[PDB]
Amino acid sequence: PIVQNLQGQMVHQCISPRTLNAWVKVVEEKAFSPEVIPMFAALSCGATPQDLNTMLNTVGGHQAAMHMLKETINEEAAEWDRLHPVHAGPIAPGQMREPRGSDIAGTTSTLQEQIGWMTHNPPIPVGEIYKRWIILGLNKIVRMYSPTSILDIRQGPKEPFRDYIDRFYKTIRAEQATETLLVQNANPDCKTILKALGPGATLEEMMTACQ
Amino acid sequence: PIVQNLQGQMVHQCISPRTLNAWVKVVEEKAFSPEVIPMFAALSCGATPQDLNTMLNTVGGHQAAMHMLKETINEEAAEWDRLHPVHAGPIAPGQMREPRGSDIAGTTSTLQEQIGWMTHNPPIPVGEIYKRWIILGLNKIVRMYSPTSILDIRQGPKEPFRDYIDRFYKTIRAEQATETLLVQNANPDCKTILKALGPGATLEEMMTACQ
Amino acid sequence: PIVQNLQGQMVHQCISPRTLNAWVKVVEEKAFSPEVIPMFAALSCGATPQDLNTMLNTVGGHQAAMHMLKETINEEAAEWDRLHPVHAGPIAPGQMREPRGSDIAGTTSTLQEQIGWMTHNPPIPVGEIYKRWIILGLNKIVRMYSPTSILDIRQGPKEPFRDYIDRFYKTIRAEQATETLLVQNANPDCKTILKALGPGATLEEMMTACQ
Amino acid sequence: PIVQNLQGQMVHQCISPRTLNAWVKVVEEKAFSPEVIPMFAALSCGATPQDLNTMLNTVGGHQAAMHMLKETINEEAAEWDRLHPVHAGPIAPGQMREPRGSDIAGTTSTLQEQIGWMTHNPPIPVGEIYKRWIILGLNKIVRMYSPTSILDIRQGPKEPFRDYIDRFYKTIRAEQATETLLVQNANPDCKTILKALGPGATLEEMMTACQ
Amino acid sequence: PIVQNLQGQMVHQCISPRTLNAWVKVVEEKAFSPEVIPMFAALSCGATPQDLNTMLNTVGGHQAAMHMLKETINEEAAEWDRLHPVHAGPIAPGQMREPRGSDIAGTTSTLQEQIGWMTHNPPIPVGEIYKRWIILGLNKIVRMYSPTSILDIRQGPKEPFRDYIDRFYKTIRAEQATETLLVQNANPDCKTILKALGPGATLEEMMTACQ
Amino acid sequence: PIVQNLQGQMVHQCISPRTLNAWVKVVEEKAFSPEVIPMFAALSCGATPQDLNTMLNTVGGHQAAMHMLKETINEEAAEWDRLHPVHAGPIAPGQMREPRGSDIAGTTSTLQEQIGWMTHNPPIPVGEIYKRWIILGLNKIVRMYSPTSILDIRQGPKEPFRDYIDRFYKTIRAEQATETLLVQNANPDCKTILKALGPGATLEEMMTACQ
Repeated sequence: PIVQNLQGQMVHQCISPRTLNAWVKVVEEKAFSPEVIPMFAALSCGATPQDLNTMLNTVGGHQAAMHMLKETINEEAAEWDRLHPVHAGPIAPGQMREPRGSDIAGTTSTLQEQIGWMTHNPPIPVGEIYKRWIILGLNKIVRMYSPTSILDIRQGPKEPFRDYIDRFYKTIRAEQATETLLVQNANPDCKTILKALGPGATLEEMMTACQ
Repeated sequence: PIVQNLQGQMVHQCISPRTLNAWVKVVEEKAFSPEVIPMFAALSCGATPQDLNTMLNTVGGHQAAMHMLKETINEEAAEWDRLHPVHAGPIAPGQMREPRGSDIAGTTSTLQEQIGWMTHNPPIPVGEIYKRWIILGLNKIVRMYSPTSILDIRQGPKEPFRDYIDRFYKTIRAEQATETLLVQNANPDCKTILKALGPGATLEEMMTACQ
Repeated sequence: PIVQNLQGQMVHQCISPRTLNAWVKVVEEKAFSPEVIPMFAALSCGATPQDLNTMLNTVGGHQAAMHMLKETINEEAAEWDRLHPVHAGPIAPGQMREPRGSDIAGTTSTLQEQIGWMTHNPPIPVGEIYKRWIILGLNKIVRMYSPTSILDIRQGPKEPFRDYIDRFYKTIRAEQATETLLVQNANPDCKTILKALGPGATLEEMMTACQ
Repeated sequence: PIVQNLQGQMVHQCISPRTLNAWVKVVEEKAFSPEVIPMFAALSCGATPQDLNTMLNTVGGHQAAMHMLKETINEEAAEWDRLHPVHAGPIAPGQMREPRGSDIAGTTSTLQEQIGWMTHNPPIPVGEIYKRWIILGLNKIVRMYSPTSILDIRQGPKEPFRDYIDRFYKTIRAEQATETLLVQNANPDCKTILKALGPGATLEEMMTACQ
Repeated sequence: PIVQNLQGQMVHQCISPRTLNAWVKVVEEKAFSPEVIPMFAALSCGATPQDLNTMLNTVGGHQAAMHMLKETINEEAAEWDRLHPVHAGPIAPGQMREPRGSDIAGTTSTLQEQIGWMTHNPPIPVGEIYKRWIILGLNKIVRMYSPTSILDIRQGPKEPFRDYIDRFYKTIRAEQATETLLVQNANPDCKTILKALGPGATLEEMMTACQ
Repeated sequence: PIVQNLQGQMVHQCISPRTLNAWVKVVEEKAFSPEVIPMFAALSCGATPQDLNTMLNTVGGHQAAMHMLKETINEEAAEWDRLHPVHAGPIAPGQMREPRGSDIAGTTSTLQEQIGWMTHNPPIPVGEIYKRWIILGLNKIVRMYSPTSILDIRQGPKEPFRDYIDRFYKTIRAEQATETLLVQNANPDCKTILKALGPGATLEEMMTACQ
């Protein structure tokens, strides 16, 4: 990544073994549960496009998903090239060239070029741009791998209200990577109590009532 | 977070894999036991609002609680906007804008803006303000998930006094996120001894007597 | 805590996840065995009162003990206020105020104030003062939770001398958070041998003889 | 490796125990699955040829593969010597000599020489050149140890489509260290559905249809 | 400990959680096997007397040994006071006092005083002096806890020579915290072979012969 | 070890707990498999002779081997003294003395002297010289503890070729701390195939053929 040193200047630092291992392990343990995306964003803080590719490429499983991600990336890269065309021909000697989509995605750009863009004044934040494309792709994957419709999250006859609401908001989070449906999907006993509370009741108030 | 470098100046640093993992694991292991809140406060030392959202969003379980937390945050954010209205219109070129509630909560503000506010002179400590709102919300959750009333913590016939008092003060801590009720809830044998000690007896003295 | 940077100046640093976890784990694994106190002192090197409260508050179990500790702290804080009264009224604009007992204990003081006192010239070492009060309290807890009187540590007929002396000095350490009683509590066979050695014999010499 | 210090200058740093252990463990856990190569590239960021040899030589198993790797390295080294012949005879006193293939591979060059080349202006990036040769060799090994032809990846009668596509793209990755064959190798039920979708369908769309 | 910072100056640093845990764990895992002493010396690199006491005091078991160690320390401290008497009376205002035995052992000296002595010019290396006393004491403990005389290390009829020699030199190391006795204690078959080799044979040569 | 600080100057640093533990664990897990030597070399990067002795002395097992190592070291030290005799008598006040063999091996030299030699201009690299002697000794130990002759590595009737070649090159590595013998030791079926390939066939080509 690119970080500020002790002196106060933006320099490249090697991606740490701790960062590499943390990402690989989150994917192994959590697959594409929604919370994997904020972990990715945090572990890739200050990442160059090279670092972002490293993180994605170190994943061994889920290769269908990783192929789907590459498709989203290529779509975003094509849209970048449409909005920001780069003049062809020979570059001015010793001057910074403009990044194409594939340069932002780290496939046709060198690390030195990536560092040049990211530390320029004004900076072309190719790492942040690429990360946005990756997260767009990861959001689609999270939605794809969401196992259950929110319509099928219903409280069991003996299921505690707290456990039901946890499943409900867990599913909501996965499905769109509400209080009315929550009441509708509650069990008969709890539903009667929730209907008595009236409109505008907070989740906190609903929990206390069915507890 | 924002930290002082070796030279002695406030700069942004990436949230560490160690910090990220520590928070995720405390929540997995302890849920919303009261001691999770001081751990949160310590792990989020110097946090920007972005860092605070990262920590909250990396939590995979307890999504009902996380939804309740967002409600508390929005309430605090609305109260901020009532007390500190921001003038609408175009901002002065190259000048620092005033933070709204949603800027403090990191939903409508960029990292650069957050850094600007937190390192300004005088600083607008948006991280500390947001953390206060989050902890208010976490305290409510701790109280909500407290399993037992202090009224139902009573010493068993064969339960050692030390074990009973541990349950008692554990419950007290959870319920409000005393010595009289402690005596009242003690078993017959211990109660007789504690009544003999008289008023103004310390917990230390009570323990020695029923030991 | 407060540490010296690379340049050579006292600055605040965030308490580390490693430090937080180490303390929590020692308490989980060792409870209030005597060796927990030197570990606490070492893990809290350079701690501010805020850091010390963090460490104490992150402990989830042993809440009776933690309540007893707060009592000892309040007693020490009251004694501080008796010896060092602070003049009431409005403070001089932009000047350092004098710490009361509750400021030293971190309940009525801010981190900024704590840093100000600890890095002042001359420094008011509020962290070291508070740590002394905490350790006084922890020593009482260690003595309280000591399971056995030294009078009841006696060598078994078949117990190796080395194992007996380990229990003996372990108990001595817990009870007051000697050679004569050691001999008196030895088994008949070993006692006869130890009596033959005469007075002024070192522990080393006693071990060799009953080995 | 060679890194930029706090002051902003390229200096040698010892390879870390964390890096050494991470590499050894990835090889133990993953053998030569394709994702081992990006992990190698990331763990060897800024590596000198000495560091690269250390990483390769610390591997205890897979010695057939390691011998095959040495062969690829020697081939690349010979091609380097053909393209870049070095003038024989005595070197100019106190001057930098030109690297031969075996110098780039770290077998006939000292660490000091490697540092000299890598930090020269312009730099001769012997670490990056060597790493390219190593990765060429590792790619061959990955292909060699690929257990299955893509022709033999076929969807089972009861195998979920998601599981089949994961095996498919996993095998594709190993074999060349597509959508048509994916459809051809699908089971009868899924194949009928995929044929109905028509040409130009994305993987995402195919998954939704057979889900 | 006292370390050199980045700028190049001797300053105090807090003992690390990693160091504290490493020492505690070595003692738990290895007790007083001979190799524990070089680990102690290495983990206490640059230690102040306070750090050395921390390390010793964090040990929970082996309290007989720890009491024996204190005796050795007090003996060394008394010998220091005999060789280096300190003038009594009031110290010169703002001047460095001379360390007594108990100051070197960290019982009557403050950290500030210890730092003053260790960073003085010329330095009074109180940490190194104390560590020498501690290691003298640890050596005695290692010898004390050595379970077997070298006279009782004899090769079994079916014991491989390599296994026998490992036990032999392991015991030698513990007992004094040779080739002739090694041959004498070998089994009949190996002994005959070793006698044929003649005098001046290396251990390497003896191993090859009985292998 | 001796490292370059942030400012860019050679200074002593304490050996890390991570380094100490890594070495101890590699020896426990791998004994004297050949790959232990490059791990030793890497873990001892920049080591002083004191550090090298620490690493060797922290090993608890394999004391026969450690005694054999000391013999190799003493032989190398004697050869050093023969090639580089040091003038006897009193040293020039405040001047650097010349290292003898035992000074290079860290038995008669202080850390300060070792640092002086290693950071001198020109430097006397006593750490690198000693490490060379240690590795010479470790190579002998690796060869000694090699369990099998390469003559006894033969492919089983049902053993996959890949597994056989792994054993073969593993043994080759241990025995000398080839393609013809590989073919000769292959099983009848594979041998026939390998004989058909003809001379000059690479290992890669042989693997493909018997796969």
